[PDB]
Amino acid sequence: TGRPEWIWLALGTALMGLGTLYFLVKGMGVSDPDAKKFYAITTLVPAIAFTMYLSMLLGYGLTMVPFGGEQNPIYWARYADWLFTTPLLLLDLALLVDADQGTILALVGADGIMIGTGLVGALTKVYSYRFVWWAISTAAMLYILYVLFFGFTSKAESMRPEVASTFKVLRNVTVVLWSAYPVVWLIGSEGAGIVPLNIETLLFMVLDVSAKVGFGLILLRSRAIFG
Amino acid sequence: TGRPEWIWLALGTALMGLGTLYFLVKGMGVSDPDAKKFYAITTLVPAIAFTMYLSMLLGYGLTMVPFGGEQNPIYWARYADWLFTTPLLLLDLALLVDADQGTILALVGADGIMIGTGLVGALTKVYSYRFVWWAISTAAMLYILYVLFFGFTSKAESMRPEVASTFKVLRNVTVVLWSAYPVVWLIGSEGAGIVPLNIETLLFMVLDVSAKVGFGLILLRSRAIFG
Amino acid sequence: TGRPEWIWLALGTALMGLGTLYFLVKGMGVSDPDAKKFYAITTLVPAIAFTMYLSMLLGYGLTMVPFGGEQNPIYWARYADWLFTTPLLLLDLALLVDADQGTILALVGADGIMIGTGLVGALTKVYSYRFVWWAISTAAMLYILYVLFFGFTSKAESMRPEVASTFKVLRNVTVVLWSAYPVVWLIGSEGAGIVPLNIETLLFMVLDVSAKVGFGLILLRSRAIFG
Ligand SMILES: CC(C)CCC[C@@H](C)CCC[C@@H](C)CCC[C@@H](C)CCOC[C@@H](CO[C@@H]1O[C@H](CO)[C@@H](O)[C@H](O)[C@H]1O[C@H]1O[C@H](CO[C@@H]2O[C@H](CO)[C@H](O)[C@H](O)[C@H]2O)[C@@H](O)[C@H](O)[C@@H]1O)OCC[C@H](C)CCC[C@H](C)CCC[C@H](C)CCCC(C)C
Ligand SMILES: CC(C)CCC[C@@H](C)CCC[C@@H](C)CCC[C@@H](C)CCOC[C@@H](CO[C@@H]1O[C@H](CO)[C@@H](O)[C@H](O)[C@H]1O[C@H]1O[C@H](CO[C@@H]2O[C@H](CO)[C@H](O)[C@H](O)[C@H]2O)[C@@H](O)[C@H](O)[C@@H]1O)OCC[C@H](C)CCC[C@H](C)CCC[C@H](C)CCCC(C)C
Ligand SMILES: CC(C)CCC[C@@H](C)CCC[C@@H](C)CCC[C@@H](C)CCOC[C@@H](CO[C@@H]1O[C@H](CO)[C@@H](O)[C@H](O)[C@H]1O[C@H]1O[C@H](CO[C@@H]2O[C@H](CO)[C@H](O)[C@H](O)[C@H]2O)[C@@H](O)[C@H](O)[C@@H]1O)OCC[C@H](C)CCC[C@H](C)CCC[C@H](C)CCCC(C)C
Ligand SMILES: CC(C)CCC[C@@H](C)CCC[C@@H](C)CCC[C@@H](C)CCOC[C@@H](COP(=O)([O-])OC[C@H](O)COP(=O)([O-])O)OCC[C@H](C)CCC[C@H](C)CCC[C@H](C)CCCC(C)C
Ligand SMILES: CC(C)CCC[C@@H](C)CCC[C@@H](C)CCC[C@@H](C)CCOC[C@@H](COP(=O)([O-])OC[C@H](O)COP(=O)([O-])O)OCC[C@H](C)CCC[C@H](C)CCC[C@H](C)CCCC(C)C
Ligand SMILES: *C\C=C(C)/C=C/C=C(C)/C=C/C1=C(C)CCCC1(C)C
Ligand SMILES: *C\C=C(C)/C=C/C=C(C)/C=C/C1=C(C)CCCC1(C)C
Ligand SMILES: *C\C=C(C)/C=C/C=C(C)/C=C/C1=C(C)CCCC1(C)C
Repeated sequence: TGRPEWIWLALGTALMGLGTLYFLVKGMGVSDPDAKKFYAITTLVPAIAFTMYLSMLLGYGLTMVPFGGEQNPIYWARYADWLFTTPLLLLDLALLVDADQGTILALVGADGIMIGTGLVGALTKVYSYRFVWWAISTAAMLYILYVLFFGFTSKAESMRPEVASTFKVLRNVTVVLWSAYPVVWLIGSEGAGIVPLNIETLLFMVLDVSAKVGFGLILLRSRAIFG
Repeated sequence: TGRPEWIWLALGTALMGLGTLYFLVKGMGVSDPDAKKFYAITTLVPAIAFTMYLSMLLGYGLTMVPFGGEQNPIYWARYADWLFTTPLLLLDLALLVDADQGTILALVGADGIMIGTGLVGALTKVYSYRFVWWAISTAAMLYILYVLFFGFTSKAESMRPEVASTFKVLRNVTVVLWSAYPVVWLIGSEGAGIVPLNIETLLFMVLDVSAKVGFGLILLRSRAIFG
Repeated sequence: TGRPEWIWLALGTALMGLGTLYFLVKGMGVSDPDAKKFYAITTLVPAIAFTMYLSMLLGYGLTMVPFGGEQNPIYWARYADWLFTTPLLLLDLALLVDADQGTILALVGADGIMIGTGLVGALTKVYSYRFVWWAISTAAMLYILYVLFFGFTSKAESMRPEVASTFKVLRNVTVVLWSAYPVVWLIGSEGAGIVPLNIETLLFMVLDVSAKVGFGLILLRSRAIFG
């Protein structure tokens, strides 16, 4: 239920919160117009994650969903967080590699579908169907990781070595991180109950902090963001 | 009620789904930077339509609304679909004719109002009021079709003949299609019950497929999208 | 409750409505590409405010929220209105002063957080918590007003005198207006009950009309919008 995992929600709230604080301070004296955007996109991610986590901790981001034949606690705020967060992360990778507009809109359009479809599946009352959505959602993710891995990498090979290499790191980091979500979702209480909500929450917590603080850290402390 | 029309929802789900598949494959080997955006915008439309239709078919996109003095099944997913879909269609017409930013924001701003206001009217419990919203919504649509017909046409006359002519086709096609919605809505169960939900669903189904697959077809198979 | 203040909702609906009408007509014969965007952004604000107010008047934008130990009428449509409105107002100030993209995304990202967080607090059932959100929301606002006052002003000093001065006016006007919201919210039925809903509604009404009609008036009637 929504009680014993409060500690993961509390610890995550704190980390995202501190995560925002640091980026804000770190980006204080940046004049480079390029880096400026990077700081904006990257700082906005943990900030949002902060408010969504706090809402899960205080209770607002938790709802109840019946399926299988029981009342299941679903943290919808997770999706609300991701819905705005993932596009930004994507935007970072794109600026860095200088992606085309068509491809950005495609990636972003695909991303909303991944989360929207994911949320839908989390709120679907027919236990069976929940897995269709998971499927459609995961497909969208693969499309995104495909374009990021091959599409972007190829695009980064024309950038100066600092960029090509920083991106590479971020590339591997996102590919590994992003794919853990559909797996965590699948084994957690939202899907095939194989791991308790308490663990599910902890797993997503580590994943969210890594994706919104780690990623930012790796990027914002690189020279790559300077034009 | 929400049962006998399942077949229109199923057939539509299939068409949008196939609609996405084809565009994805067709845009596979496109290198032209212009066409690329076109494929992105146009492919994203049926994809979204796919997920929204599937949700109506599985039951998620259906809700119940009391008014007149009864429980009325309202497919809110239709609006959710249109909310993201219409801006994109508009974006296509704009890129094609090279519209100004002010006019795009205006058209898009007007579009959200058309759908938002339409949805509101679909969820309004006071039977009487439902028609005010329909009115406000239809006004917004007219504003859009006005700008598209005169504003854009004039803008397309400066483009190469392929563009001016392709646009023209799309222009007539959207003007005719878009205006059928406020009429279908008005005579269907969501408004003045003159046609059963079963027909209403079928009518919107034909309209959605034409607007998201036909339009894409006409455009994506034209030379117009190449810079 | 949601009845005696209907007059403020009615009067506001009317003003926003007339507000849109005037801007539409005033921007009819504008050819300047710069001014065009300004008219678009500025006209779209009262239009949205119109639909949201009308929804509060008709009843749709009102909901009930228990907290403190009672049923409290909460006009969520206020937040829905602001959510789309404030970014636009911000966009106006930015175009006028020629702000960077990083700073716009930052301001807009901060703005959504201010409203999103504000709405959350308005729907939070735990009376106590409602004030945390108010706090987080108000912080975001200060961040925005900070950047607008110092950041933008500095940016406007490089524009021609008409712009620098018009902006200045708008600058003082928004700083004074925006900060009245968190105060009105705090003393109204949504926070520390010190003023009845009837007054709260009237206060926000004056504030919304000033922000969406006054601001537009001051700006749209200035030469500043011409490139
Ligand atoms: C700028 C754009 C153009 C912005 C877009 C903003 C918006 C559309 C995004 C929201 C995202 C959506 C996708 C997620 C929503 C999920 C939704 C399906 C689930 C609904 O719940 C959330 C919603 C409703 O709350 C409710 O208010 C109603 C009206 O008063 C009530 O009727 C509902 O019942 C109420 O729901 C709550 O309470 C339920 C409680 O039940 C109780 O539980 C207790 C437990 O102890 C006990 O059991 C009681 O007995 C029992 O009754 C609970 O179960 C429900 O779950 C729920 O809590 O809330 C509003 C969501 C808010 C808008 C999201 C915050 C968003 C953040 C702050 C925005 C920052 C983003 C900016 C925009 C990005 C900037 C950068 C860009 C450039 C990318
Ligand atoms: C990127 C942006 C910044 C993105 C914006 C995303 C978001 C804000 C868009 C959503 C759009 C809005 C406008 C439409 C919402 C309509 C809303 C008013 C209606 C609410 O329903 C939908 C919502 C809630 O579902 C629910 O979960 C709650 C929490 O757990 C519950 O409390 C609710 O009750 C529950 O509602 C469901 O179940 C009801 C069931 O009742 C039962 O019915 C059965 C029938 O047999 C039987 O009778 C039972 O007895 C009875 O109890 C049902 O009646 C309700 O209708 C409902 O099903 O769901 C969330 C919506 C989801 C977010 C929309 C999918 C969006 C897609 C995938 C996004 C793709 C878009 C991208 C963003 C675009 C990219 C391109 C751009 C560049 C343009
Ligand atoms: C383009 C983008 C990518 C666009 C984004 C659009 C979208 C996501 C934005 C919405 C914004 C969100 C943030 C606000 C939502 C607040 C939400 C938490 C609160 C929920 O209520 C609103 C929602 C649901 O209505 C409902 O339908 C459900 C399904 O059928 C029902 O299950 C719900 O119960 C029902 O809720 C209503 O009714 C309740 C009634 O109870 C009754 O009250 C009477 C009183 O006499 C009596 O007591 C009865 O006994 C009692 O039962 C009531 O209490 C509830 O409050 C509610 O009324 O409605 C949908 C919202 C709609 C989408 C917002 C309008 C938006 C406008 C028109 C859009 C214009 C914006 C464009 C996009 C901007 C363009 C420019 C850009 C460039 C910046
Ligand atoms: C519990 C808490 C931990 C959680 C926090 C609560 C949180 C929810 C509320 C905060 C809002 C937050 C969400 C918003 C974050 C936005 C973030 C994305 C911003 C990234 O930042 C990008 C830039 C925006 O661009 P700029 O103004 O154009 O830069 C000017 C530069 O000098 C170039 O000038 P040139 O062009 O002429 O050459 O920030 C502008 C740079 C400015 C010069 C510096 C601004 C000063 C700041 C006000 C101070 C930094 C903040 C401090 C850590 C204090 C924290 C208080 C906070 C809560 C307001
Ligand atoms: C039930 C089903 C029917 C429904 C489908 C399920 C669906 C919900 C999930 C899929 C996600 C979908 C919503 C997302 C669609 C996005 C769409 C808008 C994309 C449009 O496409 C635009 C471009 C993006 O731009 P680019 O990468 O920059 O192009 C590189 C070019 O070579 C130029 O290089 P240069 O600049 O150096 O000169 O697609 C990039 C071009 C790439 C080179 C080609 C990419 C290969 C693709 C992975 C293969 C195409 C897909 C296949 C049909 C397989 C379908 C599987 C799908 C489910 C993932
Ligand atoms: C906080 C930041 C990130 C990087 C969040 C990423 C989230 C995902 C990649 C989620 C993926 C999902 C899939 C593929 C299918 C089931 C539902 C999920 C939303 C968990
Ligand atoms: C799927 C694509 C398109 C082109 C959808 C278009 C939808 C409309 C033009 C809807 C118009 C409406 C009006 C004008 C008023 C009543 C409600 C509607 C939303 C149906
Ligand atoms: C209609 C236009 C404007 C300018 C609306 C502005 C709204 C705000 C500045 C609201 C601020 C809030 C804060 C800071 C905290 C409590 C909740 C509010 C949303 C009222």
